[PDB]
Amino acid sequence: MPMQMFMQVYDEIQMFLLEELELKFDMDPNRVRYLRKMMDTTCLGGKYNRGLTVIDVAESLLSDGARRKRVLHDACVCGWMIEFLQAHYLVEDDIMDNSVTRRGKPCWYRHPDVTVQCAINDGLLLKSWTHMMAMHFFADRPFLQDLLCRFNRVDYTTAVGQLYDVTSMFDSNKLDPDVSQPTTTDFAEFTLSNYKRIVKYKTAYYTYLLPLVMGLIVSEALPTVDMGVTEELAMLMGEYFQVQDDVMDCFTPPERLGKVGTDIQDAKCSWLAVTFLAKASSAQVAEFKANYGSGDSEKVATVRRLYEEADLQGDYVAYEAAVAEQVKELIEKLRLCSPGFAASVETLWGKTYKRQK
Amino acid sequence: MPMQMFMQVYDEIQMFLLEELELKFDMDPNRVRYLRKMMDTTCLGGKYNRGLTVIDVAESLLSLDGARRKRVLHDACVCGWMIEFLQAHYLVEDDIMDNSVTRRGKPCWYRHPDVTVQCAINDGLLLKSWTHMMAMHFFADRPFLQDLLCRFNRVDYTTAVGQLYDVTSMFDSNKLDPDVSQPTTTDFAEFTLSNYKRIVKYKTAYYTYLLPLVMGLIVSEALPTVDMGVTEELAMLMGEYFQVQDDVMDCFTPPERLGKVGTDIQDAKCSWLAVTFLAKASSAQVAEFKANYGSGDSEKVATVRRLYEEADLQGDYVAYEAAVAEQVKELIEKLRLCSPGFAASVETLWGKTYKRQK
Ligand SMILES: O=P(O)(O)C(O)(C[n+]1cccc(F)c1)P(=O)(O)O
Ligand SMILES: O=P(O)(O)C(O)(C[n+]1cccc(F)c1)P(=O)(O)O
Ligand SMILES: CC(C)CCOP(=O)(O)OP(=O)(O)O
Ligand SMILES: CC(C)CCOP(=O)(O)OP(=O)(O)O
Ligand SMILES: [Mg+2]
Ligand SMILES: [Mg+2]
Ligand SMILES: [Mg+2]
Ligand SMILES: [Mg+2]
Ligand SMILES: [Mg+2]
Ligand SMILES: [Mg+2]
Repeated sequence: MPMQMFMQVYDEIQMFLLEELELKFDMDPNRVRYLRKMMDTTCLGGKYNRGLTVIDVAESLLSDGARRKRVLHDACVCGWMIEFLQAHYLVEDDIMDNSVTRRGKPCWYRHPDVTVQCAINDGLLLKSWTHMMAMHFFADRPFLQDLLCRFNRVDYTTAVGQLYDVTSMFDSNKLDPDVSQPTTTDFAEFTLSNYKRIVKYKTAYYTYLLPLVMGLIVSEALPTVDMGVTEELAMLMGEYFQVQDDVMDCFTPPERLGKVGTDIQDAKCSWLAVTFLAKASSAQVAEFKANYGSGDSEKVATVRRLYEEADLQGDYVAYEAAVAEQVKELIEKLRLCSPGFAASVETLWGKTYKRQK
Repeated sequence: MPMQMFMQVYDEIQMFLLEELELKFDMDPNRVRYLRKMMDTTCLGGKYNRGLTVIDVAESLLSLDGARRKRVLHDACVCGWMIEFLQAHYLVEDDIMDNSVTRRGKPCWYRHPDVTVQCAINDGLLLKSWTHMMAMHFFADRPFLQDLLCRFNRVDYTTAVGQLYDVTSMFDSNKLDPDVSQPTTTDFAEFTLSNYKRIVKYKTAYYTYLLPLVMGLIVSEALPTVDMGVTEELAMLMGEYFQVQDDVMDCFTPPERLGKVGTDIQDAKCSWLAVTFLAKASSAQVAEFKANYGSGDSEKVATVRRLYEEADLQGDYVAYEAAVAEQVKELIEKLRLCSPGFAASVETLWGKTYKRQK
């Protein structure tokens, strides 16, 4: 039922925004139709993990009848805030990554009647909607300020991780806006240390810490959990989640994934890249430097081939195990003083551990 | 003084942001050097009208204590950059959307040598985040904080809305449908003055004229002291005028002065010139228009320039400028009545606008 009560609030939100545009920004039906379409296409079709997580946390920590109602509603609004937030970032990211499809559909900036210049702004509109909806729905909620403050923080950190991502293939020593530079040749920066930094900031926060946090804020139970642990967890699961993202972008068929991979082509500092490099021989690495970051598909097949022949699947399974170990412990360590939360966190994990997509 | 105090705060702001990243965002010195450069390039070199307007207003009110003055003036500086940083965010993104080549004497951000088009997009995002980061850090204990952010974001929102009206102004809006592809309008039935006035109102008037005046009133804590109604008419009127000026320069002002190269004609933009010409152009002229508008072809572009001359647009301009200079004068006097200090600051801003050179 949460999925349907969530979609229910979506209509509620879409109605407000769209009608507000027609009534106070004197927008035309044509463009109202466009934004409705834009909204549904960029915000729907995902796994809704972030949004559904918020609702779960809220529900779980429920401890009147009108309250439960209000709370669950507030959760739905927050969920869409995060959902609208990822929407804003996927739009821009696909433009930044030159991706082809998203959620079994052409990337927004790829749709025929959508131009790149407009997609960039359509993305901007998404980010404003996160505020417009929070303000309108939480105008009276005392937790409004704190909520937005945290939201912008996470948003800001994600934009920082993105910077790390989109520049990992450039020797930072030479990184000078005034002087042009080619993709790194030595890859001397493709380290797990550097990899851990990208992932932590570009994904962990908004994908894991934020949904959890927003649930505690709307349930007004924030001060009841061991944040220090809760974050450790979020940082951990987030890293994992992103490592999966990387692996699928290389080995999970789009028909299944919903998106065509671009890392190898984009010369990204992925999990596969840093792991391979750290364990590969000079011969293997020379070949890598000869086929990585190339659109040419037979070269991508070379890279893909190289990874398989270095047993990355072994490293992966090993990593995934070490993670499951710590996650298990931290959740218990958390369950002690926060049974309900620990439970929702454990749930969020179920949606994570060995996901297919 | 104004500029020196403004620049003073800038370095202070650049110091907080860049250091927070270093210490709390696990950032390296290389990427900190970059962001500092990105900040100085995207936020500096402009005319600083929006920013300095906050300060001017703030001061004009100072006298409605030596410590207050020091705080009100500082808060005005912070809000001043919030707008400059927001202006910077939209300029980076717009230069991409408009495929422009130069900005403030240098190449557009996304056209800098070590700045890739996709990174520039994100750098733009960083620009907008900073506005929030600086406000939250300097105004944490200010009671006006919420109201302040609320107003800022709505204006941020409206601008993005104006951007939508501008970026799709050359497309048959009835065909607007993500699924189906479509070409540039060929009949131009939408290049109307009403449509032009809407684009400008939202994409510019608010963040270039209303916001600066409001932020100043807020940090002055004089917001309720002025006729908001009149204040809005002024902003909307001055805002539209400022944009019309922007469009005219886009086509006739030399890049050398303007600081940027024009792209409206080649971008098939619904500019003030296009709508005015179309409104007074004879069939013969309109047809030659449709055949030379919307192409990078240097020769075609030179034709549109000539066509505008032929229609005596400068004549249309002088008139518009006059009618606007008219009402602006009146409205300021309505203000002066209940708000002399604010009306004065408004006049200053109008001084920075009227017959601007760039
Ligand atoms: O699966 P993708 O490619 O959409 C990705 O995970 C999206 N994404 C992830 C994190 C932050 C972001 F702004 C965007 P990537 O980082 O581009 O690989
Ligand atoms: O001189 P330009 O071309 O940079 C412009 O005035 C910028 N600009 C103006 C208003 C809003 C905006 F986001 C961006 P234009 O509208 O693209 O002509
Ligand atoms: C953060 C990240 C890996 C981006 C993709 O996130 P996701 O796979 O959860 O996104 P959706 O399920 O919303 O499309
Ligand atoms: C017309 C417009 C809002 C964009 C250019 O604004 P502006 O000329 O005030 O910008 P700068 O002086 O900041 O470069
Ligand atoms: Mg990415
Ligand atoms: Mg991507
Ligand atoms: Mg990916
Ligand atoms: Mg432009
Ligand atoms: Mg534009
Ligand atoms: Mg212009």
